[PDB]
Amino acid sequence: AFKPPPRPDFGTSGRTIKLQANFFEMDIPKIDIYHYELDIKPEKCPRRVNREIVEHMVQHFKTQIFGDRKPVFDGRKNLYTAMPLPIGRDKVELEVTLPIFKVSIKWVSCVSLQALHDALSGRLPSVPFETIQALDVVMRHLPSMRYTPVGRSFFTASENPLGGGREVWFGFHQSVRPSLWKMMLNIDVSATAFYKAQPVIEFVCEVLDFKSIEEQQKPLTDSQRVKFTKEIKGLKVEITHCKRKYRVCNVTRRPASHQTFPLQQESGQTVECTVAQYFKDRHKLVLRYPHLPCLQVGQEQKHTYLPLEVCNIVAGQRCIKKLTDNQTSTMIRATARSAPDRQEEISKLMRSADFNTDPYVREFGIMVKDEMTDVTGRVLQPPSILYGGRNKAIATPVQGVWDMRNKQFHTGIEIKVWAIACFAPQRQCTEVHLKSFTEQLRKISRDAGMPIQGQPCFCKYAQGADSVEPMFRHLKNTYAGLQLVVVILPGKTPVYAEVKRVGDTVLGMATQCVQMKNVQRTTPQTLSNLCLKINVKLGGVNNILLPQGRPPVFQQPVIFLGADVTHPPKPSIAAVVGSMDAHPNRYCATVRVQQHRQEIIQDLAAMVRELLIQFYKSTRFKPTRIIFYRAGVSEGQFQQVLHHELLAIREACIKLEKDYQPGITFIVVQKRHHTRLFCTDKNERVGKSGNIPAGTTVDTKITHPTEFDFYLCSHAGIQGTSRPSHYHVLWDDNRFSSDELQILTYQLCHTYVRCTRSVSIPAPAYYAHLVAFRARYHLVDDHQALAKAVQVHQDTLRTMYFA
RNA sequence: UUCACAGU
RNA sequence: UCUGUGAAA
Repeated sequence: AFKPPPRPDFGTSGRTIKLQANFFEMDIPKIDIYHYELDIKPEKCPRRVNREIVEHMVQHFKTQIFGDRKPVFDGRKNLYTAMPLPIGRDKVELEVTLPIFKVSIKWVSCVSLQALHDALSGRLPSVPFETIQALDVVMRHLPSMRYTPVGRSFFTASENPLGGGREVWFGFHQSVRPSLWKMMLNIDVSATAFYKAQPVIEFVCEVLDFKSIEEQQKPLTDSQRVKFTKEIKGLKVEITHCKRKYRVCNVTRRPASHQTFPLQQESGQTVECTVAQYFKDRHKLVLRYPHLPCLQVGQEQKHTYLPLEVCNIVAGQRCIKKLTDNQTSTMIRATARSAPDRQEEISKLMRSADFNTDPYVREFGIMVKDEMTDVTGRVLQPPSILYGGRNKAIATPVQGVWDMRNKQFHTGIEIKVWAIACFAPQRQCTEVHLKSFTEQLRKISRDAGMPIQGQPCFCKYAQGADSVEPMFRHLKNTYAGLQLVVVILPGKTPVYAEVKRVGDTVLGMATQCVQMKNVQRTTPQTLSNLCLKINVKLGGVNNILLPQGRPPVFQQPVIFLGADVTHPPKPSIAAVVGSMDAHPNRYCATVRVQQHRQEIIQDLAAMVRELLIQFYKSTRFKPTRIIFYRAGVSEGQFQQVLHHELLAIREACIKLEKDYQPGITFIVVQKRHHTRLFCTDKNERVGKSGNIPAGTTVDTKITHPTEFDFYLCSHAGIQGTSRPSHYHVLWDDNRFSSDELQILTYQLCHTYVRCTRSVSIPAPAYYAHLVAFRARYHLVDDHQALAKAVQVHQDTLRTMYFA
């Protein structure tokens, strides 16, 4: 429970496919970096001014200390140098005057790049983290000051108007990653909304829709002024009549020709003076547009007013405000390019890159290749999908997609008793709408092998979440064992949360919500997917993996776990699900409420205990193996999460029986990264987005130099560029081969019951996500109060309500 | 709240 | 959480 296993071997399954990865080979020396800690006071100033302070500190004491060395800075306390500094362990104290700060700097440690080279080779088993971090600081130093940092991406002005004084800025993500033999620089592109570096007058011309400012010869109306105010308030501006930056707190009601302030004269006496007057006398600036209001800057009652024609919107402030759908449309154009388009963008960026010409990068003897890394991937064979009925039809996924035509559920549920609760206006969702929807739904359901062989025994209109529980209870007594309540919803509303709370937690009634728009106008696809959900919620089995096509791990009892934690931007929600049959199709769910933004699953031992117990209840077997798919953890959390959670799983096992120790395979699933894969050959591109084919597997060249990880793109890219899921094996008692684990994961991506498609992550993980989200919906109304708020009814525990 | 994918 | 695309020829 300490060190992740080494890669057992390399996969050879599937067919080869030529790929390009947005990893760029790095040339890294074997010298020793010197790591110093900086303690600068005052310590609460922003990062970029820290970088300015450090920079001036460096170029000031050149004769004395730093000399020819160009140190890099992470923006906080960490400094790195290629050559040693005239330093000891003792903190040396300096003072730097910025156009005054104390700067304490001491020697921390030597960072060996030789040991890193060893880690890339077969010399060392582990990759030293502070080497990677140091390298990252080296590569990020200059672009942190030259560009505008958003998150860990660097953004800049294009060469892209958005309207409303807003524009698209283009940026790139950059990160140093360890790979086999060589270090890699992962680069991706992105775009976001910024405010233009234009004069405030141009800004009002764009916000108030003026071609020329001469359009408004008269003062602004209250409406105009209010819109402009709510658009510019909070934004920083800079003056052009001296320089100084100000933050706008309000816009004056009065125009500059009438807005007054208490002018403090040389005598010490105050006299009320208009802004226009002051700018005419003091700055000899006759305002060309005195009929416009002023920007109130500074704070509160300091009466600092700036006329519009002397202010510019400062560059580098991203627009977080929601945008117009036109602006959002062009935004979509920019941010979600097709795979070849993104490929070409990255390629262009790196063919015109600044890394090799960066003085700080060259100081540490680093070089970066211009071309993407050529990688050979493997497209895995998709599993066949077995259905039921008399035909027992078998579907073959083509490009990660199949359908239900001429196919019936492996185990369809006969729906005898069901009701309809319409929370939409009757005059808007009429009776004939409900009737037509009903007969069409019955047609589709009968075709799918889930026969709704009768009209609803109940069908009423309603309004108010407060009406949900009294009705549902009424439905629970009036009608002997209904199976389903279909609830029609008029868009986003609290009654959905209430319906799920009442149905799942307090009564144990299966409920299926349908939005109003999908009742008025229905499509066979929508009805079919709806039937997938309904059949699953009633205990049915939509389909199974072809038994003979399963990997040999299924020759012995095995449980598949999925785990996820969702956090508030207010407790965190942990969810763990587990397989309950050998197909594997049906899953049981457990969920806990826990500490605010705690990523470690606190009550994992108990949850796993419950799941194992339920597994034995369902299969009459104890699992010989436990496959644990953990979602949403970063590498920085790997050791902690692995430690506590693997100990928790083993704890559950040993607290169930004395000598019961099944093999545990701990696998982290991550969809949030910047790895992009492209088809080298144009004829391998799939669809209009031109993405790699579903089942594309990569476990070479860009993966970890020693540990057991791989990329799997199991889904078909519909729009933009696909995001291949990454899998990192933190533990493996079962000694999986790469092929078997990759194939297993891929097949598990075909067991997701809400669609006849291969999804991006294995069904366990996805289900865990769904469970956590549902729990979030259960908490809409004390720690243990919240705990029993997410605890489902007894008649729900053995169900797949989260579907 | 038919669903998946993709952006933030 | 929102936003977008997709389930013509």
